[PDB]
Amino acid sequence: NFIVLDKYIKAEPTGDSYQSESDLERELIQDLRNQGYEFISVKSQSAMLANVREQLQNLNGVVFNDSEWRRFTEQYLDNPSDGILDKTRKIHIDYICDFIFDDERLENIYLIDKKNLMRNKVQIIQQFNRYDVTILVNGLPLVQIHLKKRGVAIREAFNQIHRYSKESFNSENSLFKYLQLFVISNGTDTRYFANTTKRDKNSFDFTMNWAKSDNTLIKDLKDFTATCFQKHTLLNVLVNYSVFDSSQTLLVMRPYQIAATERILWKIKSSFTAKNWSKPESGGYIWHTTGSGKTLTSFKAARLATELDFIDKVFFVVDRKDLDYQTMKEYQRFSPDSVNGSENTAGLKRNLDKDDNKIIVTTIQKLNNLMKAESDLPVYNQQVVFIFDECHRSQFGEAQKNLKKKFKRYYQFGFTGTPIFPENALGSETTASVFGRELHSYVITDAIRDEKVLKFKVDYNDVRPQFKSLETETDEKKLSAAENQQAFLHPMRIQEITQYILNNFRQKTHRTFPGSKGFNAMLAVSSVDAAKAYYATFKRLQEEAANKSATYKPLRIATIFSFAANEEQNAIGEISDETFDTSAMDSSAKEFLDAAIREYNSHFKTNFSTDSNGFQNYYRDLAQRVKNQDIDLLIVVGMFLTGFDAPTLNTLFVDKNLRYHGLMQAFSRTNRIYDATKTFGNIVTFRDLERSTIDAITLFGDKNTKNVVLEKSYTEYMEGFTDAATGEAKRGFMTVVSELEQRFPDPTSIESEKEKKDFVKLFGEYLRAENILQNYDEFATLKALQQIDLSDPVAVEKFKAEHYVDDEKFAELQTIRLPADRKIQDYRSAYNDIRDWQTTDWDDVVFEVDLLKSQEINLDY
Amino acid sequence: NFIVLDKYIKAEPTGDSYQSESDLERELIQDLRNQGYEFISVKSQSAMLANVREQLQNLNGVVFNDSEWRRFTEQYLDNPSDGILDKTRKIHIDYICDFIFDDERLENIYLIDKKNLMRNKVQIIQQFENRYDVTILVNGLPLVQIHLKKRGVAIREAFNQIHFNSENSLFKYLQLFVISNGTDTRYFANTTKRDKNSFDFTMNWAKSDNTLIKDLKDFTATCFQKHTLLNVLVNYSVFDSSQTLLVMRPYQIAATERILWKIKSSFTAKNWSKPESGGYIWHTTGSGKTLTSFKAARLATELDFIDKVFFVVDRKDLDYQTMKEYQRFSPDSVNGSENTAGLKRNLDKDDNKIIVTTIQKLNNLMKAESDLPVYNQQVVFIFDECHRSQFGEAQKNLKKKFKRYYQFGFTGTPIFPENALGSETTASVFGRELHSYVITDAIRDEKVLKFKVDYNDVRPQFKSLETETDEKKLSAAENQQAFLHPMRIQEITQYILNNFRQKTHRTFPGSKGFNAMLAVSSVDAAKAYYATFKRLQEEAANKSATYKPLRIATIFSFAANEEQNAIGEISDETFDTSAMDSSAKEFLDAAIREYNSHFKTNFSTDSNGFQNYYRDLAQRVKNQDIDLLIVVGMFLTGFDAPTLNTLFVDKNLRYHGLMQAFSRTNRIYDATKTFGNIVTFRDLERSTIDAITLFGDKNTKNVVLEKSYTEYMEGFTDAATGEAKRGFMTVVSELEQRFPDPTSIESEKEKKDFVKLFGEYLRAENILQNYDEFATLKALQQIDLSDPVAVEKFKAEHYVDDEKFAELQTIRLPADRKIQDYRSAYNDIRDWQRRETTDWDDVVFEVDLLKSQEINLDYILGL
Ligand SMILES: Nc1ncnc2c1ncn2[C@@H]1O[C@H](COP(=O)(O)OP(=O)(O)OP(=O)(O)O)[C@@H](O)[C@H]1O
Ligand SMILES: Nc1ncnc2c1ncn2[C@@H]1O[C@H](COP(=O)(O)OP(=O)(O)OP(=O)(O)O)[C@@H](O)[C@H]1O
Ligand SMILES: [Mg+2]
Ligand SMILES: [Mg+2]
Repeated sequence: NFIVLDKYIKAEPTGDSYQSESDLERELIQDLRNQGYEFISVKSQSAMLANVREQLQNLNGVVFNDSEWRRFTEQYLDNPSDGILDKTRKIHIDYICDFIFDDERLENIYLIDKKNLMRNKVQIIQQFNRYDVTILVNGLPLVQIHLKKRGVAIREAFNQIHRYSKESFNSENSLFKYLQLFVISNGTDTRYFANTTKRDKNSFDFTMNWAKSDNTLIKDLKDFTATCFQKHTLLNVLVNYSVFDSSQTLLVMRPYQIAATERILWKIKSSFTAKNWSKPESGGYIWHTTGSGKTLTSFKAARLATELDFIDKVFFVVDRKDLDYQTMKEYQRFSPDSVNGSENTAGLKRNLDKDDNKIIVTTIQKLNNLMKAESDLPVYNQQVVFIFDECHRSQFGEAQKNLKKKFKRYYQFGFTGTPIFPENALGSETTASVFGRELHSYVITDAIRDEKVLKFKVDYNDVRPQFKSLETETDEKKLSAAENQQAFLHPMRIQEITQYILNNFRQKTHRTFPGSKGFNAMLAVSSVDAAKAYYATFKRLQEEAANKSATYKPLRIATIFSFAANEEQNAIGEISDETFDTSAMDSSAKEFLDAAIREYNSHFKTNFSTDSNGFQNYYRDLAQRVKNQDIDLLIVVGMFLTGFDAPTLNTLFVDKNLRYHGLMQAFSRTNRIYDATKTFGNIVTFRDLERSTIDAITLFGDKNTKNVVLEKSYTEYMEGFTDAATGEAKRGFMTVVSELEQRFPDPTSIESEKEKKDFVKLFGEYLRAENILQNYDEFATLKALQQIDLSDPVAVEKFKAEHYVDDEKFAELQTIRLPADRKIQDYRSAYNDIRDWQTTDWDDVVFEVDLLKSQEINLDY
Repeated sequence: NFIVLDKYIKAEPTGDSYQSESDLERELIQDLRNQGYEFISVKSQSAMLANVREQLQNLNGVVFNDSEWRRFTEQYLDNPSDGILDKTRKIHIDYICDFIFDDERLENIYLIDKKNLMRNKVQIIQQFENRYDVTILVNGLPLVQIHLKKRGVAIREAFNQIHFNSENSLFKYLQLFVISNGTDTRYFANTTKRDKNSFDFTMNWAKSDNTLIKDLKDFTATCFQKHTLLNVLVNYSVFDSSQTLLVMRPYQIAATERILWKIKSSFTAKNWSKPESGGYIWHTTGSGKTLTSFKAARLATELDFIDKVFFVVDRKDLDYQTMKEYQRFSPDSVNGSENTAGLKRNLDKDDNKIIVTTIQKLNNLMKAESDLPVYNQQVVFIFDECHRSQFGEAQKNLKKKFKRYYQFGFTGTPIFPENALGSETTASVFGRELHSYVITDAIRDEKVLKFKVDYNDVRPQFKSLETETDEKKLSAAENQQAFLHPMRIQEITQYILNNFRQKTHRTFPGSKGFNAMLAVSSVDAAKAYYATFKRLQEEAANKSATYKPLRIATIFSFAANEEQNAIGEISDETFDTSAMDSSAKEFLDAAIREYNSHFKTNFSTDSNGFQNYYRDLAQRVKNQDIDLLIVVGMFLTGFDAPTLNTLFVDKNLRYHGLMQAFSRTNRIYDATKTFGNIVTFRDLERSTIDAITLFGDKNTKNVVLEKSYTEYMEGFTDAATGEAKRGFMTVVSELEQRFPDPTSIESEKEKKDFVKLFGEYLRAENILQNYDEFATLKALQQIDLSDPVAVEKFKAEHYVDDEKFAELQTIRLPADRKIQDYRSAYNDIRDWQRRETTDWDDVVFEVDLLKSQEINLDYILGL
């Protein structure tokens, strides 16, 4: 019974008023009642607890006495020391209470029946100005629906609730700590999101629309109720399509993630019933674009496949190059000490012999090595499921041959963001030929439309005339031959590239505002020699800057690299796999790496050795420190470029010849959504990759996909353009600056309620434009210009050579009239003065909360 | 192959200087080498770790690479964040490291082989970097450390010399300490628990007849035999739920191995289900029966041929610590209820042999069930003092239903023919006495304290009732006209309130002291007393804003009557509060609500509520949150509270019940707790002597009972040790004559002589604090230069006439300031002695008594 519908006929409105919260509330309660949700009147936690007692007793076939009920309540159901995370843990992991009754007998008390989902009781209650419907599961408040007036903007509604994170609890409301899901609606638009204490997942960007399997949205509250709020749909979303990970983050899956998972599950059942196993028609493949949640989804799909009573083993297979701190932490819980960068199979052989267990997490490298050496494994004759998460190739081809030869009853599935088509299978087997049919898809154009993945701002930094010919070279033989100190690794090119990165790092990563946290960056390079050259030049130029200024704030730079198997004899599209056996590297490489590791150790007070165990532990710690921004810039060759998840990484500096799938995978390191401060990922290249970018985008889309994936120009954001995909006109920053000065020249004078509303709407566009434009070198150069003031013999230029601007460009730039930095702060404080205060409609008005919050709070020193 | 020897031929000296630490060291290293201990030279932890690597590799048949060894070291062997407790936990519980090698293979790395003890490597080392110490290494781990002192040095002063430290972190693994001077050799556990760190907890090695092995050479030839030491470290050491390491005493080890041998014997000879299959242990009250029997039970589970081991306790003996311990082995099944659900469930648990239950629950189970698979299994029963009531019935069904069994009993007061009371004798039930450790032996060994027993004859109006011996009359006098008369209760309560602090050593400024219990005749008495305490304490708070009230609590339930007659056995109280009369239940709820308000607890009136109240109460009496606990028959037979020193008695205790109740005060603590005070308001002098004599002989009373006031004031000769003990007044006179004050103590010989004399002053005054006569004398040293209000207050409060008051004024005691002068001078000599002619060898300072009289900064800060 698919819960992400193939087809759905839109419901028709009742001729009754549908404008106020009460109107939305009445129809919500009515449709839910029509859909099997008993409406009950509760006006206290005492009445809520009495109802929980009835449901839990009913569900478990037990009757508590008052003493036993009070004891269950205080020790398991509503412990006063329990927070939201404890309740999430109780719903998703510890949902069974081993309860000892007064007669000393043991009873297993379930909060939810997860095997027979429809056995659970579902009820609805209403608020006891804050119009809310709550869905109760066995009396527990698991879903809360916020209803707002039709005119109110859903983003401001959501912002008003997250305004103050002072979510305090008491003995009269502590049952609400059990909430798993929130739904915010205004009638026309309806968005859902997880109840999580993790502020890094609490922005509007993580709110989701319900949808159909073709990924078309279900925005209308009435249609949302008729689909998402069906008992069978909601209970599956809460119990099976919600993840509570090792970091104690609750994640509710998006419709596309649910659509792919149930279609894989259905296909295993189908192929088993029809005895049609061990064929490409037994499994299938999923095309979910890079960064859309493939690693989240496939692992959950694997875990749900273990629940199929007829299945014996479920292999969840990842490429070791995609491993990072968070995924390694997660896999450690299921397959201890067996998912790492080594070639060892001992862990895999041990996990396979574990009884009362079906999940096997391993790498494609370890699975290949096992199938090579072993031929008498009992697993080969068992009913086995394979879930491959982006297992690229190199090792996958060999792995497929032994798999088809040794495994007798299997269903294999693959998840990929960049499939192998014939047009890029000139030295590989296609996704379709390996796996069979495309079970579900969620393409980059769908992800961008949904704001579930960010766009790319891609630019070649053409500011080195001496080296342009090398940097614009298209011949493969010439590019590989130019990997030396006379060509690409020339001290002056490396000094020029590094000096640009040091001067523009803070601009690119939004660290320019004083109290602003900002983002961090990565630098992907051509070779181990390039990695060496850059790390050295960064250290040199940074040591030089610390001498010339005691006010200098250095950046924490790190590097990691190993030996690439096919660096000489390969292609150009696939990023070369690096071994975890450091003893394969040349003496100077190993020497340089140890020197960098010792500097890392001294700074972070760590003791990572040079050996295999040492490097593996260094890889893990490095991944975590780049993700939490302990490291400002990570220098890499081919590592942390295909699976590394870092939502606060926004800039990728590139001095490498990236092509097709490798280009998409690498650029996508910056594509994670965060909040309004992260508008897109910056791609700054020192080799011309404009053609390679368009070729890569077009391969996993069409001729138009580049207009959606790539960000617009500086002139366009300064003067205005019309988005082709949305059909709407976006006002240019200069148009907004002009209107701000004409309509509101105010020294503090402001005006009426109509002017205040008009200003908030205007300055909101300003903040959104200024923040988007921070990512533009042209805008940075323009903003830097507003600083000088001199007369007769004194200090001049410097700006020209640092911004690579001639005397002609510098002449016209002075004519550009921008508002004074104090007037912007006057507008920023005038805007903040209208923060809340408590005619003219303030309904459709949205404040830039995330963009504002980049203020000057407790940075003091 | 017993490690507590039935016979041992004393070794002869080598005839070589045996006087200095070096002499003792050479012979120790030599005898240990002769006994299979390889002597190795180690001068650093690096050399110590290299040796650990060799031993652990050898033992486990594995070879670490340097990366794997550094990883094992940092993550399991020598974690920098690990303390002594972590290492104790690793030796006794987590001794197997599930190690993942660089090739991803799993290996179970053992620190010790516990199944094949003799496979372990034993080595000896001596102090690296003047200190004299021999360390015994087990698989390279320093588990035993021997402190060697020269022959003249007093072992108590040598113990007072050494025991947080810091590094050479491998030494955090030490389990046992041995302190010797050649002549005397004592061992003790390495524990971070200061309440178990006094000299009182150091032990001598011994033979199964409990005769001591004091000589270091004989100690080495017995305790330090590889097979003996390794068993002591691995099998005869307890690391409990409170993370306290306890090394068993020889008698506890002797009883346990004799029970274990007997199970093997009877099994091999197919001679099960007979009294000749098991046996019984006579270990006096408070000697460690609950520690020993439970360990004996757990070691019996290691017998591959045994299927189930029942460790059976009386619910009456349960307290916070034992309940906490049993919860780990038999969750939610060892409590005061009648329920068998927990027991049935623990019995059905696979990969488990230990069953902890109560005699009440086991009886109820055997009554209702007859088709249990356990009845046909090879089963061991260890009964820890199951106060024979439900036991008789339990024995009937046991012999009937269990087909292959070995039953053992542990008791401090056995059932002899002279005290059968309807119940069959210990010998007829269990068979032969496998081991014994009598009160005489415990007192001699200072493993149990003596009793100071006295009838407070200060109520002439009520004496005839209080001295009545007729059973019918005593039971009839349980009313408001006789025993529960408001005046008698006011008089008894007023005495307790006025003398509580004196009895419990809370008088000196800054002293923690002890707490007390009041055992009463009936629920009506409990009510009367709790009410009078509240009344008299509310009256005192009004009459003074300087009044410091006492935390008083009470607990009681319903018993029965003359069920199986007796006044000797303490009547069992049910945990079913619904059986109580309305007024009792009413009063108890009122007291529980007052308790709840004070301690911020929420114990309800129901069964679950009362059970939780019992548990919390036990912990608060043990940690002294409660100053006085008022009881009828609860916490009188098994409650362990080493800081409880006084038992006020307004109850007719006889024989086993008298011994069991008085023993609540018998736990050893330190030098400040010389004996347990028994203050009775009913004459129990004959009952006391009758009870002592029943579990000893006609002379046992001279050992168990403390001497009189006059004797401690003027001197007496200890019959048991043949030694003359100087009286407090003789010492006071010698102090004034031989040391007028801070001049004379100028020479090295005068200092030594003053330390020996003042030591005795501190010891005698602390013994004498427990005497009403001495308290009255000390109280007189303020009173007046005319104030008839105070003179009359003194006389009435100390129940002193005009004649006694006349002579008491002639007693010339030293000035309070002069005592303080002697006390600071004494500390200055101790301070100067640690900083280092006359010989200071045999000199012992009163460290524990000095520390209680220090008046530290964590007290003077009072505003
Ligand atoms: N359902 C969801 N709810 C909330 N956050 C989500 C959801 N799906 C994905 N995310 C978050 O989005 C980020 C990207 O997800 P993930 O790493 O699984 O992507 P991916 O498609 O496998 O990426 P790549 O192609 O780089 O390997 C993660 O931080 C993840 O936790
Ligand atoms: N080997 C030992 N080392 C240290 N302390 C010990 C040892 N044996 C007993 N003790 C301590 O002595 C005290 C009395 O022990 P325990 O309660 O087991 O005595 P018992 O014989 O069962 O007494 P009772 O007759 O009152 O039931 C406890 O605090 C216990 O921890
Ligand atoms: Mg991924
Ligand atoms: Mg006991």
